[PDB]
Amino acid sequence: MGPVYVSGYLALYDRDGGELALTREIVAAALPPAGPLPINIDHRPRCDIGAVLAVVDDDRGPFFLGVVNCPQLGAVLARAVGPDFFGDMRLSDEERLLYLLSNYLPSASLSSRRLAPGEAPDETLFAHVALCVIGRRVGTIVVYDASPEAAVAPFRQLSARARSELLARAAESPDRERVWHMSEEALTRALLSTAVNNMLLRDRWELVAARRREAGVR
Amino acid sequence: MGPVYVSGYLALYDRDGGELALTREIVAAALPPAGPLPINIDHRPRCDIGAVLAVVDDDRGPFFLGVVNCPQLGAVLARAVGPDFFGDMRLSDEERLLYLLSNYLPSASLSSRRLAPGEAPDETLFAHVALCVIGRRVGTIVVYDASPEAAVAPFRQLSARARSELLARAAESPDRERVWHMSEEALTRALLSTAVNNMLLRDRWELVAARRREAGVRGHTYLQ
Ligand SMILES: [Cl-]
Ligand SMILES: [Cl-]
Ligand SMILES: [Cl-]
Ligand SMILES: [Cl-]
Ligand SMILES: [Cl-]
Ligand SMILES: [Cl-]
Ligand SMILES: [Cl-]
Ligand SMILES: [Mg+2]
Repeated sequence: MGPVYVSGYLALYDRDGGELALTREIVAAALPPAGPLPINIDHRPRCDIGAVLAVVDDDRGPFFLGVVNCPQLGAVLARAVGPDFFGDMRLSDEERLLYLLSNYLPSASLSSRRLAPGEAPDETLFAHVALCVIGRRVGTIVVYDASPEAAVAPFRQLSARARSELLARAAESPDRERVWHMSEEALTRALLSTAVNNMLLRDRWELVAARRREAGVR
Repeated sequence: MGPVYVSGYLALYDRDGGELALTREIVAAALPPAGPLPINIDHRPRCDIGAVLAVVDDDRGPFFLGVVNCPQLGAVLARAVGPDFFGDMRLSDEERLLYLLSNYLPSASLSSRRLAPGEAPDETLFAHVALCVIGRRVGTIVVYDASPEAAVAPFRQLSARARSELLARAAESPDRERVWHMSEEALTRALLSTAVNNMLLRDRWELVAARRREAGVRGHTYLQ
């Protein structure tokens, strides 16, 4: 059961504030990321399920494209759905996973390293990307799909130029063919943590729609 | 880690349409139940965590009291929450569990046997009560507490007769002291399942508040 692709803005210039805001200089200084930038769930360690294949400096913000390739992830989500969730649809295991992910983990969160005094930011700044329900930064929705082309397609304001650099760099990433095997039991726990930690969140589908409208997805 | 009690209306007469409505006649006919009704998580099979100790036909609808006593539930739920989840609060283990359950599974859903054509509703009609996020029926919020009389107290329109009858029958249930073991793994799976199956639900907390008003529990306010 082959890989999944995920993409989206990691931040949108001029939209946040305080601790959250990302600057053009800093973003410019921080690309290309120096090392593999893993992708995990809700910032948990020991919970890597993929990696950023490329990040690009689009006009509106830094934009990324990721691979998530963890066979158990599909097992665990498919096991959880009840028998009538899909009504009379017949879905491939790939399609089901795409839908469940999309709706279970619809946002991303970039974490960065703390800089020491006077220390100019460089390519070591970005640490990883977490999938999560709501990211704190404006417009941090993700799209998941079966190809990198389909994953980026719904981002209407992503420049053509950035999209081209993005896909090209991603096709050359060393991580692109990789697999993350993970214990079913540890995944089930991570994902239950997601639900329990967001169980009290109010108006979640309204905030997701808002994040989509921010990112420029229909 | 002890038992906890759960209670609420399984339906309110005249408050649902079509498929969902339970009439007085159906309830009258279906009580008391032929055998003990298990409590499970969101209708999943192989995940019983308790049992319905008694059901009564209150004026407004059928009302139940149940026990939940699955020892691993507290550990699984507590393992799930982030470490600053409770901020500064000092809570017993039992208080943490009741809070987490109350908010994770705030409703109940009475599941019925599907009848064959020509088959009249009887004492075997009721199959189980599932704990869940929002039940399809109006007014099916539940209350969890450390004792049965406390579990039932917030339902300010439950008749005193029904309330006394409820507690009496529960006091003589054979399930009163049972325990329901599950492996951690099987329980984590079942709880994740509720999350997945309910992830698409819109306005759940507004619908919770509405279910509270419907059932006659003093509605939770947030004015302070
Ligand atoms: Cl890159
Ligand atoms: Cl964030
Ligand atoms: Cl362009
Ligand atoms: Cl919502
Ligand atoms: Cl009974
Ligand atoms: Cl229901
Ligand atoms: Cl809500
Ligand atoms: Mg498609």
